[PDB]
Amino acid sequence: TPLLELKDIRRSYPAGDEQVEVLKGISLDIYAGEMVAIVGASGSGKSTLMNILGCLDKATSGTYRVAGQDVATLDADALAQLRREHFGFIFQRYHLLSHLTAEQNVEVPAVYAGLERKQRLLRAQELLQRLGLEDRTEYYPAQLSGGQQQRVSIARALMNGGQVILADEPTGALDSHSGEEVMAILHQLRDRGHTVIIVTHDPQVAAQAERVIEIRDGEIVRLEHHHHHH
Repeated sequence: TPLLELKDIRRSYPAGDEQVEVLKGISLDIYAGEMVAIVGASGSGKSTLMNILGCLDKATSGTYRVAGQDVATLDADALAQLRREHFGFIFQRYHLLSHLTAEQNVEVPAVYAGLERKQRLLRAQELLQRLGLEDRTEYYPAQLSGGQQQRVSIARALMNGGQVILADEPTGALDSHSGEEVMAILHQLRDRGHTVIIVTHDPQVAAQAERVIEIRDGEIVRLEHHHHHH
């Protein structure tokens, strides 16, 4: 029974009596413990769907339920708590603060789940070690490669649990070697029960998912299952 549920999710930005219709009725269910890919062109509306999935954006109409909870009914604070209960985020860019260490960057999400620095630190390190950065815990971003910075950003995504990992083109700025490393960590996390949603233009990255949703213009056009040789 599905951890995330969307029915008829629409999105339009107001513009006079005219509106800008980005997503035009997307119904879709995602389960715990799977890697899903959402693939489509720039313009497809795959970005908005990501932001909606992450609750960094409100659907204009439709019903988005996350672990049962319909999200439209919640205040900014309670939405924020839910988002922290369930979601982690990585992107093509790494979004690290240049004047914070790797360990420090990893702590950041936990700050606002209210846990104090001693517990926070201990978890950040465990998580950076888990990602093969035991000896990089006090390195600054400018001392690290893309590849490493993205592992830092993954460890940051696990900080509040990261039950659902939303990855936007997480290998877009990476060489073929760093890409595989990133993918293999994402398969590993999905192996350990995490859900991983990955958005890409590239159907080769998509092909690695267990299921592949394609959006053309605010609308799903194709769902595919894949079983794996990862």
